[PDB]
Amino acid sequence: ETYDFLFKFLVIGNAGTGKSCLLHQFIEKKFKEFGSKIINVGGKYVKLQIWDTAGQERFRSVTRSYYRGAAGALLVYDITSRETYNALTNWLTDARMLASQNIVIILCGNKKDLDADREVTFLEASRFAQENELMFLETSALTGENVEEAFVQCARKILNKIESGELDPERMG
Ligand SMILES: Nc1nc2c(ncn2[C@@H]2O[C@H](COP(=O)(O)OP(=O)(O)O)[C@@H](O)[C@H]2O)c(=O)[nH]1
Repeated sequence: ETYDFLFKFLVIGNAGTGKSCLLHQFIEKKFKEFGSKIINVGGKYVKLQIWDTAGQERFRSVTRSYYRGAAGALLVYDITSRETYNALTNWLTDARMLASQNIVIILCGNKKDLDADREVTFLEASRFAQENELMFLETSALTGENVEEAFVQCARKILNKIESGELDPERMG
């Protein structure tokens, strides 16, 4: 009720990486495109308005009108598909070009439950994240692991940047 901020989030990344299932897990706490949820972050209630690009990756969603105004984005790859990890630089560039240069991004390496099929290590991706000014978590939309955490860390960093005067909360974000 007493929600104090409203942030537009994107969920972006290659087709097949689990973007739809991540949102269903976050909102409904089940495995299984728009969603909204209010979370409490350090005593502030934040409404998230989540634009999930599932099924619209090959080009429909990759536009100024869709990205515009997003304060945060979950950039999703699949730990079992190296190509989806190689595509991150493309998606990072998209997000910065089409939303803004200061969009807050969290890298999500999804399907961590598929340990036997892993093609991208945690350590390599963590190093990449550190190099590209990115938060990073591995997630499983299947089990729920780190799903809530991904949205919450993204929201917390946005609030931190509002506090630091790096982000204008009435601007894009
Ligand atoms: N085992 C496992 N499978 C997943 C996970 N997330 C998504 N999937 C599967 O990956 C495929 C694509 O997921 P989906 O959410 O439709 O991908 P999208 O195209 O990015 O929306 C489907 O077969 C899902 O069942 C996960 O965390 N673990």
